[PDB]
Parts: sequence; C-alpha cells; structure tokens
Amino acid sequence: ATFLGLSSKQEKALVRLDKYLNLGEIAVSLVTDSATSIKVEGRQGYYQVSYKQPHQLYRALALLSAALRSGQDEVQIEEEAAYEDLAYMADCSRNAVLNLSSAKKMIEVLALMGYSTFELYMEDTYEIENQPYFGYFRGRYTVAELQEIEDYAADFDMSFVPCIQTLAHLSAFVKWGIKEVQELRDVEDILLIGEEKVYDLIEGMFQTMAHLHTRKINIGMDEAHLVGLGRYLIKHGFQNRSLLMCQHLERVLDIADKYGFNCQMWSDMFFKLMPEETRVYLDRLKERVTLVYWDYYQDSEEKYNRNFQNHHKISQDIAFAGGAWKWIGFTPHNHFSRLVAIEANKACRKNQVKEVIVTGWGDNGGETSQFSVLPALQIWAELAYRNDLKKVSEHFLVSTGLDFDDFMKIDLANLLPDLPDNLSGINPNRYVLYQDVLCPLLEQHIRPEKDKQHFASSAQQLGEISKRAGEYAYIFETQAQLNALLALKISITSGIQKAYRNGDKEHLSALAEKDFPQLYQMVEDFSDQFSRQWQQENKIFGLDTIDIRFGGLLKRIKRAQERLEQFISGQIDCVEELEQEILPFNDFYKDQGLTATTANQWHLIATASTIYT
Amino acid sequence: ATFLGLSSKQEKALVRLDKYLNLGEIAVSLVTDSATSIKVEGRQGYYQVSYKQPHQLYRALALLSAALRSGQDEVQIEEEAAYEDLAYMADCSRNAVLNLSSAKKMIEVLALMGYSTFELYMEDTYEIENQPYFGYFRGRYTVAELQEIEDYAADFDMSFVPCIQTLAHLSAFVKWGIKEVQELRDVEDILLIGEEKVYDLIEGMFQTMAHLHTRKINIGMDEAHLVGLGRYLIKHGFQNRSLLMCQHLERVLDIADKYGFNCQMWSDMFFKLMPEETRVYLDRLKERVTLVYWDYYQDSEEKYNRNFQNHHKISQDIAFAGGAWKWIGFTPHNHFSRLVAIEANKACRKNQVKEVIVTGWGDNGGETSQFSVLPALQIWAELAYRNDLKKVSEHFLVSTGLDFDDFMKIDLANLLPDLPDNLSGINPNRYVLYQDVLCPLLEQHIRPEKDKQHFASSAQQLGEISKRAGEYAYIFETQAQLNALLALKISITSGIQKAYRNGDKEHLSALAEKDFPQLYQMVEDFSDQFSRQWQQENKIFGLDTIDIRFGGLLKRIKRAQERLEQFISGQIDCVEELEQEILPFNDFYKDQGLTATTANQWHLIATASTIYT
Repeated sequence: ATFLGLSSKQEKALVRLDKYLNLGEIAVSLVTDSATSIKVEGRQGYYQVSYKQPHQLYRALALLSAALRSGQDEVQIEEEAAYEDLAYMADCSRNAVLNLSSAKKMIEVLALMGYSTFELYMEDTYEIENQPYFGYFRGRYTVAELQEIEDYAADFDMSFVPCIQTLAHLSAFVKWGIKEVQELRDVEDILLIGEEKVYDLIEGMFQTMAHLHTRKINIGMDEAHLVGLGRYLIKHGFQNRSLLMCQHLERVLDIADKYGFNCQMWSDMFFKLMPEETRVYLDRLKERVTLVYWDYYQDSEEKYNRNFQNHHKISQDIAFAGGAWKWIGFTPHNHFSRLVAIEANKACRKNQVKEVIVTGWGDNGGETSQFSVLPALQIWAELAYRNDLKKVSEHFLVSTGLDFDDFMKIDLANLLPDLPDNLSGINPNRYVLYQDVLCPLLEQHIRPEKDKQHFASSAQQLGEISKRAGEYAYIFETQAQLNALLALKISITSGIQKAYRNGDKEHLSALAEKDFPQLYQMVEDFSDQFSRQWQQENKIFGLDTIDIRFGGLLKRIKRAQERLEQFISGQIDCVEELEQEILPFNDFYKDQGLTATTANQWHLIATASTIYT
Repeated sequence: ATFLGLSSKQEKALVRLDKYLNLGEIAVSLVTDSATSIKVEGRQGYYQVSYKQPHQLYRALALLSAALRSGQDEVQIEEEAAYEDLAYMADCSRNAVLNLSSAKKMIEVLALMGYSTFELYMEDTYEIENQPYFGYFRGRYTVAELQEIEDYAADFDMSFVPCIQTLAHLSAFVKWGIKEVQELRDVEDILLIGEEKVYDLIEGMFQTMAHLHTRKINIGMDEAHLVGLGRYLIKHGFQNRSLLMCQHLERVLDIADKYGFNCQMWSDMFFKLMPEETRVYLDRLKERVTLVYWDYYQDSEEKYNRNFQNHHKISQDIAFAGGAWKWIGFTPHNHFSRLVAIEANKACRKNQVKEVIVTGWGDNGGETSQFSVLPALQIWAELAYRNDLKKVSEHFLVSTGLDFDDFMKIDLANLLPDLPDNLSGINPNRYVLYQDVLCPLLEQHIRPEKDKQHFASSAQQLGEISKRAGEYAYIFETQAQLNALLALKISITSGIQKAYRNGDKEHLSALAEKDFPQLYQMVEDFSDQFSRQWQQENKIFGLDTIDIRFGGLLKRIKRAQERLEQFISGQIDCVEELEQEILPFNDFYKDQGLTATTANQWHLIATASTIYT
C-alpha cells in the first residue's frame, strides 16, 4: 500500500506494523477530523482514512485491512469511541516482569486494537536511587528500560502510565532484615505513615518516574485493614484509619506536585464520603486526584450503575477499571472476562465514563501467559469503539494473525462442563495441578470422571490449535500439556484412593509401575514447556519460585510412588496418608452448590503442613 | 542384679531399662528417704539405693551403673536436687510429631537422667471432638495415643504436662477457609477474644485433655502484638490489649477450673504489673496461675537474677524455662545450650526456683532430630542434681550408650571456627543448604575457603563417629552427609561467581559437567537419609513440606546447570542472575561485626521472589 498524508513518525509505525496489516496494492489518503473517532471510506483501490486521535490511525488501518480480507471492495466504516482513554495494565509485580521485546509486541497489538494507553503495575520492580534493596533480585526495570517502553508506545502516539504503590502492597521489599528497610514498616506489607524516611522513599519513586515524559501516574492508595495498627500504633497510639490515610495522601500528593505529576488512585478510601475535620480533609483531597472504580466480577449493568451513582455523589472525575482475568493460575478466563465486559461497558456508557482501564493482574507467581488475554483485550476494544462484538473475529485476525474462537479455547482448563457462567475465579487448572497425590486436599471438589474427560478432550483440541497458532503456538502447547497432565493426575489420585480403600494391591502395583513414571515425566515436560513460555515473555527473575513449586510437586509424586511400593512389598503395614478422611477444602461456593471452587494460594493447596510460618 | 524392696511397678520399669543399666551380678536394696534426693552406698556387690521421689530411683541406678563401670567397688554417692520438678518439653507443632515409639525412648532416657516430667507442645496436633479441621492432615494425637504416652511416663513415676495454645499460635488451624473456622479468627494466628464459638473450642481442648490423669497444663497465653486489632477491632472498636487478655484469660481459667486443671502460662502478659481496674484484674488473675519465665539466650547469671527479681515482685510461684537449642535447621546447638544452662542454673538456685522446664522447640519445619539435644538434656540434669558437670560423661554413657564428646559434635554444622561462643542462632547448616546457587542471597555471610574446610573436616569427623554410634548412628550419618554437601555447595556457588566474573567458560564447563551432577546426587542422597531419620522419629505427616523444600532445591540446582550450559554453548549471551550485585542478607549481627548470621525462614532464604503472598 502507498499513502498520502503520513508523517515520518507514522511511516516508521507502519513499517513496524507491516506484518500485521495486509493492505495489498491500494492507495490510502489520511485526514485528521474530530467529527468522528474513525472513518474509513473508499472503493476500487483508493481509500480515505480519518482519525480523531493520532493513535486511532492504527485501529483505522486494522479495520481497513480486515474489510479487504473479508472480500470487500467498497468500504464504509465509521466509529465513535465511548472512551477518550482506553488502557491496558499488565502486572509486573507477581514475579513475572514483562521483557522489553514482549512489551513491544503488546504495544503493537494494543495499537491495532485501539488502546490509547499502556500501563505497568510495579510495586517494587523499578529502580530507586539510594534504595538498593528495592527490586533486589526481582528483575526491576532500569530507567533506561522504562524510557524504552514509554518511547515505543509514543511511536504509536500512545501514552504510558506507571501504576505504583505509595503505602501498601510492598511485600517483596519490606521482607529485607536491614534497618534501613525495617524502619520503613508499619506491619505486614504496609509502610509507616508519618515516617520521614518513608517520604524519602516515596520522593525516590517520583524521581525515578520523573525521567519519563508522562506526568500521569497511578499511586495505588487502597485501604489496607491494618494501616496504623503495627509500629505506628506502638509509636503513636491508636488513630482513625481515614485520618492517617488523609495525612499520608496529602504528603504523597505534595511530592507528586513537586515533580509535576497528576495522580490516579483506587476510589476505596473515599467510600465513606459517598469527625468533622476528617470529612473536610477527604473533601479537599478528593479534588486533587482522579478516582478509579475497580470492579472485575459483577454480572449485571445495574450493579455497576449503582456504584457509579454513588461515586458521582462525590466526584465527576471517575475512571473505571475492569478485568482481563489472568490471575488464577496457568490458565486465563477470557470467557468470564467477556461476560462482565459486556455489562461493564453498558454501565460505563450510561454514566459518561471517559477512561476505562483493563487490568491484567497476575496473583501469586505470575503463572499465566502475558498474552493469554488477547481475546479479552479485543473484546473491550470492540465494545469501546463499536458497542458490539459483531466484528470481533475479523479484527482479532489482524491483531493476532489467528482465529478468535480458537484463541478463546486457551481457557479450557478452567471451563469445567456445566459450571454457571457468572461465577468468578473457579480455577481447577491450578489446584488440580498443585494438590498432593497422597494427601489430595481438593479431592472432594473434583468430579473424577467428568473432569478427567474434560481435560483429556481439551488437550486434544489445544493440540490441533497449536499446529495452526503461528507465533503463539507456544502458549497453546503449554495449555495442551497441562490439560493432558491434569487428566492423568486425576486418574492416578482418585485411583489410589479407591484401590487403597478396597485393598487392591494389584491395581496399586499397576499405578506404581506404569502410571507414576508417566505422570512424573509429563510434569517434567510441562515444567520444560512452561520455562520456554516464561523466557519468551518475561525476565528470568521470578522463574525460581515456579522451579520451587514444580520441584516440590515432582518430589511429592516420587514420594507417592515410593510409599505405595513399600506398602505393596510389605515394608510398611499401611499408608497413613491414605487413611485420613478428606474434608471440603473451603466453602467459598457452598451457597451456590458447586463442587468445584476457587483456590488461589499455592502454599495452602500443596500441603496442610506449615511451610511459611 | 537382684533387688530387695521393689514394687511390681518398679520391677517392670527395670525390665524396660535393662538394656541401659549394666549392674551385673550385684544385690541392691531400696529405701525411701526424704533426707536427700538420691543416696547410693555400698561395696563388694551389695548396695543400698535411697530416693526421695519415686522417679529418682532410675537416676539412682544410672549413677550406680556408671560408678561400677568406672571400676569402683566402694560407692558413696549423695545428691540433693535443686528443683522439685525438672521437665523436658518436645515440640510437636512445627511439622514433626514424635511417634509413640520415639516418645517411649525419650521417656526412658529422661527417666535415667532424672527428669520428673515430660511435656509435648501441641498447637493444633491433638483431636477435639466436633472440630474436624483441628489437626487435619497434621498427624494429630488421638486421645488413645496421648494416654499411651502419659501411661508410659507414669510407669517411671514421671508426670505429663500438655503444652497447648488458648489464644494465638494456631496458624495451621486457622488457615482453613471454612466458616466454622474463619469465624474463630481475630487476625493472623490469633483467635477472636469474646467469641462464644472460641470458648466452645477452648472447652473442647480441655475435654480432650480431661481424658488424661494429669491436671497440670500449660495454656500458653503469650501476648501477640495484634491481639484485638483484626476482626475484634471491626466488631468492637479499639480496646487496650491487657484488658482483652484479662477477659480472655478469665474465661479460659473458668473452663480449666470446671475440668479440674491447674494452669501454667508464659509470664509476658504480667510484665506491666512488675487503668485502675485493669491493674486490679491482673492482680486477681495472677493468683490463679503459675507463671513461667522463659529465657533461652542470656550469657550471665546477673541478667537472669534481674528478671527473677522483677518476677518475684508480683509472685513467688515462678517457674523457669530454658532451652535445648534444636530450632535452627537440621543441626542443633548443644554447645550454646551448655553455656546458657550453666548461667541459668546459677540464677535459678539463687532465686529458689522449684521447677525448670527445658524446651526443645522446632521452628519452621521441625528439621532437627528429636534426639539431637540429648547432651543438653544431660547437662541440665547434672546441673540440677550435682550443680556441676564433672560426671556428665559417665552418666551420659548410661543414658545413651555412647560418648558425650562424640555426641556433642552433632553440632558441627553450626560451629564455624572463631564464632563468639555467646551469640545465639547462628545457623549456617540451614542457610548454606537452602540458598540458591545462581542467586545466592547469603553469599556475603559465607567465608568460601574457611567455612568449606570446616564442613569438609566436620564430615570426616562425623563419618567416624557414626561408625561407633549404635542406635543413634542414623543421626550422625545425616549430619555427616550435610557437612559434606555444604562444602561442595560452597565450592560450586563461589566458583560460579568467580569464573563468571572472569569469563572463565572452561572452569564453568568443568562445574557444569562434573561438580553439578555430584552436588545433585549428594542432595538426593541427603534427602533419602533425612527421610529415614524423620520416619524413625516422627509421624509421616509433615515430611511433605521437607519434600517440597528439597524438591525445589534440586530443581534449582538443575536450573543452575542448565543456565550455565546454555551460556557455555552460546544459546544465551549472559546469565543475568550472575550479573546482580549481591547485598548483605540481614544486619542482625552487624553490631557484633560477624560475617555469619542467623537466617531461620526457609521462604526468605530460598528466593527473593514472592512465594507465599
């Protein structure tokens, strides 16, 4: 394709996006026009593309590319976006730090989808000046790395917003038993309000971010339950949390003002607005920030509307953060992400929201692929620009090079048949994997035949998809191996309980001689495949924890075989593990009557024994 | 030997102790006499043994056995014990639950040493009636098991005292995400004061213990920092901790009174005694309990005296708890235990203490042998009965069948040359083992040549000792393997840093091809040897956590080899792990100027990454 009206900046972007777009031998002319977010119009090889915001050019050309692929000649497209800012926020604090190359890929995909902004969540994973323990051995970003990421986004006229923490959720930093770090602590993961060395630290955070072009920052500031109840309490006696939050927030905003930043934060702290002089405090502080209403779970527009209404009682400057579910193990939940996005988008439009942030958290080890949620991301983009999903497949094919319905099956390990579609967090991918074999704590939440057959079938389906997945094959290979592994693990784990209950040492011998070696090898192979995935996407740091988890699982599989062999041979008279009555693991979904559940802490799944305390 | 004056009960005990005593063809006559704790007198094959308390008979016969072995014919021994009660308390809450057989061995040894009482520390490791999650998958004792242990001690006229928890330190129980358990929680490891379901639980604890003969119990009741600051705060607003402690303690003592128990507890809660109506509260509650002053660390009599004096300001009923250091990894510290015992014994005698409890805690996984502290136990017995250690070797040979100085070398993995003798907790046995190879967080606390050579020499020494160790060989074999493993791990870990710093890929190839396979195999073999030790001594439950830790260590050794190989081959241009500047791990002993330190949490040693949060 040839172009008229391009800047040199746009020319370089199109070179970077050439592999995504299939424009062929056409001529495109560009126009800037505020009347409508995107317009694409033309026929017989000559097209005119108009965009309102510069970054929208790249969605416009994706739309054109898709329309021509669909066999159109005559093209008439017009989109009015609902949101002035649409952002994706990746988590780089849960052990998985996105490497620069994958950050650049994400940016390119985001650009084509229509996102204006890229955000990284970094608790402790950037460098401060005079804080050598901050991000120590975590793969923290250097100033140069962050500039490289911000500059790459800017090449597509996209913004960059760091998401940091200025009070709590700094657990990886505060663990260091050094006075210069311990003196910063209140309790658990929380910094000490009123401590001048804490305000020195926070100023250090802003001095790092000041090296960026952006002057928009998310400072966190959610309300932790123990704020003021640790070393603060010992130093100052009990204080009302809201007053301490006000005092701390004012200090943080004064520092932000000094460096020219405008701050966003989670709205939680202000819920009480929705003693006389603390109310007055909150009211003056609320004027200085953009509040972000975060909700990842609700299945109906009206629930969202109710919350937007309550927020609008105190401020008109309310952004919304929704969720691309990738924080529940090795497997995402794009399907659930779709369900809530559809409803959240309705409510955001009704309540005149100007900014939507899609969050890609990574809870408890960052085990899900950084690119597992591309379907959810396209879904929010389609909803923001078109208010429907009618073209989600056509556009996704440009973004990713592959089929949307194929890619949605990445979810399969979580998609147990007949689960209600509107319940969040149900994550058998993870707990079926990490539970012990001799002492399987989640055994009562597993349907041994029904779930096994789901995983077996899923592995076959993903195996075929991986063969036509191109540059994303590796993520589907991981999922194919996991599903197959889970099927066999359930077969062996349930098989042991039954055969032991019935004294069938012959079936036990079969398990010990054949199936255990198979399982062990499948786990070793999955570990190898997972490591490839990790290294493609993230910095090496953080992988060590997954090494520990997988290494432990392997040793416990080995133990299970060994214990059974000794029982079969008569070296021991019983396997005491197999004599314990198993109980429900949790009652999280007891009211809904489910068998499956949500279990999202490795250390609680893996053993009943103490491991951290 | 033949006897006159024995009961049938004493006859059965002597049958059980026959293997320990070597009385030969002598005649012994027994007398009960309060004038002196023990007297042994006679010559030419005829001896008279007198004891004050019935259990003292077994120390008396040990003394006789030792004197005859020493070649004496004429025997004149007289001991006045300083303490009416001398107790050993084993930890069965840190994952290592002493099995019945090992409990019986310990009791026999304790009897010969002169202990009156055996205690088990059980947070959640016994059964309650209507609390199926209490001790779930932990190897909790059944009522029958506890009766068996109490009855075995009673066979030697020794008492049994359960040590339980009635407020905090119940972390293994409160982790269960079931409403019937979560409703009992304040925050972290602490139960909810004022909650009637909590008093139902506590009454359940006493109903279990009421099946025992003993009516003496240690109820814990130390003061946790967050007491009242969790769900309590949300339900009731802020309250003074001491008042809440008073309210809870009164409820607990009312329950104890109902079942006929007399309670001991740690003295901490009453330090403030040493608002008008809370002071009055404390003063009336102090009358109803025995307070235990616990101190495991102090190197001088006067420090203890100062504390006894402060305690005696509020009560004359103060017991003392000292420490048999076995809670710092895989290796005990009998040497340090000796040093503080010598001083604590002086202060206990000066301050007219009637009960001393020697505690054998097992912090963070219960990795030290249950029988690793026999030397410390003999030391406290000698000090209680003789006030000196002049016969510690002679008597220990009866207790254990082996040499005291040999057995004291069990400590070697902690005994780095030139450490000051009076600093506690320095535990290279554990942190040198668990630290990563690519990312060695404690590397700056290691002297690579000096420490390696200590461990290498120690392994040779323990190897010889194990060959003459009899029924305890297995514990010295474990220690021999650990010391040898640590020497090589240091050699490889330091070797990698140096060779990588200097670009020596040849030395790197040598490490990768030869030394890594050696190390991996040594770790697998140590795991196997450790598992034998564990299974000899404890219930199977709890071993799973050590499986996880060792399994993780192995996978990380494998990762280190693999990363180096890829670097050597050119698959990668660098090993980023090896480019990080290493910092001190902690500054715990910075004021003392030490290189080695104390690091006693596996999850903080193993990785900088998040693993529990």
